Amino acid sequence: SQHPWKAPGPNDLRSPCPGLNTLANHGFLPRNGRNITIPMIVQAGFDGYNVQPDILILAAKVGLLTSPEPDTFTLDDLKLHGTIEHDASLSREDFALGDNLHFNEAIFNTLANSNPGSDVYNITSAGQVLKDRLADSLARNPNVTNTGKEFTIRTLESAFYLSVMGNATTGEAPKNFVQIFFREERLPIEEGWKRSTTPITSDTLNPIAGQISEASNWKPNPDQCPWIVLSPNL
Amino acid sequence: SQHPWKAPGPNDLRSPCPGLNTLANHGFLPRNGRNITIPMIVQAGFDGYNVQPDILILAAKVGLLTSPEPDTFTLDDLKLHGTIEHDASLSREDFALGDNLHFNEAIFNTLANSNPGSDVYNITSAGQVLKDRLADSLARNPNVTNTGKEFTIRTLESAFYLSVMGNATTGEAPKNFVQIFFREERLPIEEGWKRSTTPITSDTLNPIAGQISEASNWKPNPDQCPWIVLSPNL
Ligand code: HEM
Ligand code: HEM
Ligand SMILES: *[C@@H]1O[C@H](CO)[C@@H](O[C@@H]2O[C@H](CO)[C@@H](O)[C@H](O)[C@H]2NC(C)=O)[C@H](O)[C@H]1NC(C)=O
Ligand SMILES: *[C@@H]1O[C@H](CO)[C@@H](O[C@@H]2O[C@H](CO)[C@@H](O)[C@H](O)[C@H]2NC(C)=O)[C@H](O)[C@H]1NC(C)=O
Ligand SMILES: *[C@@H]1O[C@H](CO)[C@@H](O)[C@H](O)[C@H]1NC(C)=O
Ligand SMILES: *[C@@H]1O[C@H](CO)[C@@H](O)[C@H](O)[C@H]1NC(C)=O
Ligand SMILES: [Mg+2]
Ligand SMILES: [Mg+2]
Repeated sequence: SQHPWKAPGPNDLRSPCPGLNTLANHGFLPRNGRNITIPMIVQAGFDGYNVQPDILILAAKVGLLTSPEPDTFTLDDLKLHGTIEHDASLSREDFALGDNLHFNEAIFNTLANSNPGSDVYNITSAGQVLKDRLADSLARNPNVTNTGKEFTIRTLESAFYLSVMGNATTGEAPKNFVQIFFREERLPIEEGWKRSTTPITSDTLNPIAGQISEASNWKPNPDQCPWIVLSPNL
Repeated sequence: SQHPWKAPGPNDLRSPCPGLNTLANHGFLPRNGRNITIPMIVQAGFDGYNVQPDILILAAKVGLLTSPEPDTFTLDDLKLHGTIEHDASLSREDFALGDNLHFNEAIFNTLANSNPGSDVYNITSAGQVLKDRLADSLARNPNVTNTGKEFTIRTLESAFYLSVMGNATTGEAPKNFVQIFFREERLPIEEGWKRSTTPITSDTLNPIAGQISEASNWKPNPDQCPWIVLSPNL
């Protein structure tokens, strides 16, 4: 109740990440999306979601590469293509095709309509979505980057939405909570969402991501070396 | 005079980097080599050497990957092979062959004896040293990693010793200052070394590194993708 949802205003920077954006929209991260340090990310992920430090620390260290500042980033910086941001997102367009930053319903339609006839999204549907989103990028984006780096991140992001909106042990999440999370970047509190009472860790997320990977029918582009883009000055 | 040299004691952690180690040995960085943040690196490089932030910030952000902590590293963490630490060092052995952390005179002999008959090391001699050190690694290390990432770093490190011990405009450095720097990880103050009165920046270092690269007779291993090792837990 000390962390109400408020829509970002024009000064309030946001990322391509529903996880961080929802934390900002509740004031777990700064509402203005600016001046974010690694400890702020670690604290916010714990307080909002019961996500534990190891995975947040690595992501946040990589995220600092997107920023010219010594030890902060803004949420907008994290759009930098090829650092973390990648093609075949669940809810954003590819950088070469359109807007890699903002929620897009037409892209999200695939995830929205997944697991038809169930009340949850689960590992199986999440892998089908990864398969279909990458096939779309390969069909329409001549510049798609699809290495083990991007695929690993995509499996972890799908494990994240299942775990933070759902059950972090089983990887099942109520569809309506996932929809609100992406579309509104809001914690669905009035709708009955509760913060996980089990810690969400690398040991809970990695097995879910691995099972999603096995359900994705994936292969890498064989000619592309994985890379983390190291600065936005290129 | 408020930054005297003191040898590290057993609790005082050090890196594979003469630049950072010399800063610690003078107390510009903590003498114990522990609890180092990005702003500490930026401040220490400015105060000791007149090195400016951009290049320090990127290096320090990458250095955080070597540490399990949220926003610090120790100097010892920076030994992690394949993050920054690389084969064909000027003064350390390759990880697969021996000690990748401590100064080794037998390795340093090549740099020491370079530019025979001159009172300086310069771009030409620095490129000859890169050539000979990589040839040694290729001859003796079956596991050598030699991509554009490592070669770029090696050219910048050589530009660094020339610039901080010498003239940051020309890339010429008095031999005796460079020798003390590596062998003692000390600023050669009694010997006449003065901090650069011109700022050392990416715009001064990059042209030196580029000329060193052109004098190195380099080629990459064609089968190796450049990579930054992302954690020491692997
Ligand atoms: C706190 C827990 C987090 C959760 C639950 C979370 C969740 C997600 C999800 C589900 C996506 C995929 C969005 C899509 O494909 O449309 C995503 C993307 C992203 N996240 Fe996170 N995230 C979290 C933390 C972080 C952190 C710590 C960073 C970096 C500091 C980060 C940076 C990103 C970026 C840059 C993307 C865009 C990747 C892309 O789709 O192209 N996230 N996140
Ligand atoms: C402050 C200015 C700096 C100078 C003058 C400097 C100088 C050097 C030099 C000359 C080497 C090569 C040593 C050798 O090959 O034997 C080196 C290596 C290294 N430096 Fe720096 N450095 C500086 C800053 C940094 C920073 C900011 C980091 C990271 C936080 C860093 C991390 C390293 C590492 C890990 C190595 C080992 C690479 C290797 O030889 O395998 N240095 N440095
Ligand atoms: C994800 O949810 C789907 C839908 O409920 C599961 O697929 C069903 O599995 C049951 C039991 O095997 C079958 O009787 C149904 O016919 C399946 N339905 C459809 C529509 O495919 C799927 O098993 C779930 N995945 C996981 C990992 O729990
Ligand atoms: C680095 O120093 C060497 C040694 O002084 C320079 O090579 C000399 O260059 C002069 C002028 O061209 C010649 O007369 C000498 O015979 C060269 N000496 C040797 C021993 O090679 C070299 O030019 C310098 N490099 C740079 C970039 O300044
Ligand atoms: C999550 O699923 C696990 C495994 O089935 C179950 O034991 C636990 O009760 C579930 N969590 C909640 C809050 O229902
Ligand atoms: C460094 O070299 C430049 C270019 O020759 C010269 O102008 C400058 O005086 C030198 N610096 C010092 C401190 O001698
Ligand atoms: Mg994307
Ligand atoms: Mg080395």
